[PDB]
Amino acid sequence: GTENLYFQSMLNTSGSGTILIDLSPDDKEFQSVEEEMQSTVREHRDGGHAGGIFNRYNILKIQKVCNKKLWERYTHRRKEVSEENHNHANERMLFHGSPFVNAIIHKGFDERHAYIGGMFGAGIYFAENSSKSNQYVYGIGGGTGCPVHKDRSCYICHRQLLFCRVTLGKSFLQFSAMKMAHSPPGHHSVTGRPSVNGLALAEYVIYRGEQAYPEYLITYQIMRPEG
Ligand SMILES: CS(=O)(=O)c1ccc(-c2nnc(/C=C/c3nnc(-c4ccc(C#N)cc4)o3)n2-c2ccccc2Cl)nc1
Ligand SMILES: NC(=O)c1cccnc1
Ligand SMILES: [Zn+2]
Repeated sequence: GTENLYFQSMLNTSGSGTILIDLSPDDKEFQSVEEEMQSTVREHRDGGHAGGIFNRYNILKIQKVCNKKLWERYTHRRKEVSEENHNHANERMLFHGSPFVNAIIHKGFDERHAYIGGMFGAGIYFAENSSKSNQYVYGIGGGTGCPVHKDRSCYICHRQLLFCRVTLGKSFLQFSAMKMAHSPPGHHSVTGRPSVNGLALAEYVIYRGEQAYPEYLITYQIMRPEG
């Protein structure tokens, strides 16, 4: 596509203030995000042990997260990374899943709530594939599942993902485990690459919460296959 759907300028809400904007399914912005959500689903190695067993989702809502402070903090970081990387910010849309969605869209991503015991250390993790971020909606490795039924493969409870503007800058390409506290020298993010005897699907790690904007809030639920 050659239309500017994902990377439009944000305008002053008022603001306090996180305001959600309801996108109608007839809008091409809704449809693009929906299709990106649906088409990037892969068959996982766990057998769906973490994210659940599915092929597609039931997209219920796609809202656009509008926050003045979070925006004028992302742009400042983006401009900074750009200047340190030959005017190339390396911005792209990536999925994100965590139990902290409500906090992320009100306060922004927060590195100080990282993990350090992750594959690439104390960073905030993003994915090309929507079904990968889905494995982290109810916590690391799926956690105990949905709060109501304790089911990691629940088709009843509604879930939320984030489709985010991510500034990658000069990304450090890694195959093996490399537990970082910050982005490696000269770089601004880490890219986990697919490889045999390693990762099956890619992943992208930043170490500054200001380096990502939670543009799209997706309310969905995984769908039972037939059968
Ligand atoms: C299993 S793994 O691949 O290594 C892996 C590791 C880490 C992540 C990963 N990537 N991003 C996050 C969380 C980001 C975040 N931003 N703000 C918050 C927050 C805000 C307020 C409060 C309060 N009160 C708590 C948190 O969180 N996480 C994460 C961190 C700890 C626990 C679970 C997860 Cl998903 N994703 C995957
Ligand atoms: N929490 C996530 O969305 C995520 C994305 C990629 C890898 N690990 C976790
Ligand atoms: Zn449930």
